Amino acid sequence: EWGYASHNGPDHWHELFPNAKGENQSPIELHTKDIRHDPSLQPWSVSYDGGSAKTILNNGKTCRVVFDDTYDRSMLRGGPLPGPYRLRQFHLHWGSSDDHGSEHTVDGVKYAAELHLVHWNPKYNTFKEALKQRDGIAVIGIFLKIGHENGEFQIFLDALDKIKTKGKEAPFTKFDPSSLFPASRDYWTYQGSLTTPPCEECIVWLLLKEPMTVSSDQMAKLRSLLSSAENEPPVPLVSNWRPPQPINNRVVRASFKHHHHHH
Ligand SMILES: [Zn+2]
Repeated sequence: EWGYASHNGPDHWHELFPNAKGENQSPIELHTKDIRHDPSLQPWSVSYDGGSAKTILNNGKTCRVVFDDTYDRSMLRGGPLPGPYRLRQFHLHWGSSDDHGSEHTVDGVKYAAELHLVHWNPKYNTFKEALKQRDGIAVIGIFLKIGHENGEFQIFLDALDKIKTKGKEAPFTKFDPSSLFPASRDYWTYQGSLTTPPCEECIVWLLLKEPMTVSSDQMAKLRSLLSSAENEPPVPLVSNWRPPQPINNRVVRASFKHHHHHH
């Protein structure tokens, strides 16, 4: 029903998914000039359970790791959130070359990829119901910058051989996503939507200022996945990112100061 191919990509989502036409769509372009510091933004923290990781999969649109969220195992709390959130899954977005691939951009700079750790509020009883709330989902977004190879990330990349084609999935346990977190927890926050259909505007975004580094080699591994089935002819899965959407009247807030634009 949707994808990143020229016939079902971002340019066509609006006529298939009404929400994609909304006023609080994601991603957006971040401009530090217009970002205001909000002392109310408290530090966020995680209580992830490595043993909660269950499956890794390739649905032809991205590669996703699923966690056990039947109860409060891996939690995300603090920050602008109204309560604790359950880690449900994480996936990535990347481009065809290292010069681009991230969905959000900062002051014109684009990254090679973007990691999204998706959580939801248990207060809404069910993940499906959380998608109906403006703050039902909280996503931790991490930028991937080209540089030194990442050892922790390599573990993830090593499992990719199991889900090369669309539809493939494999047991993937023992993995703490927090090991991929950069040293700084400074973040930007705003409210938007899923950057993928149905594009519900139900996400409270937490974008980390400090990017995660990865080597060009490791990025090449991500681009080796297929969006095609084991039968169908090979079709590489690259460019699974959505262009920036109009910010409209939304203001992005920072948990840190950044004195550059003022005094
Ligand atoms: Zn995403």
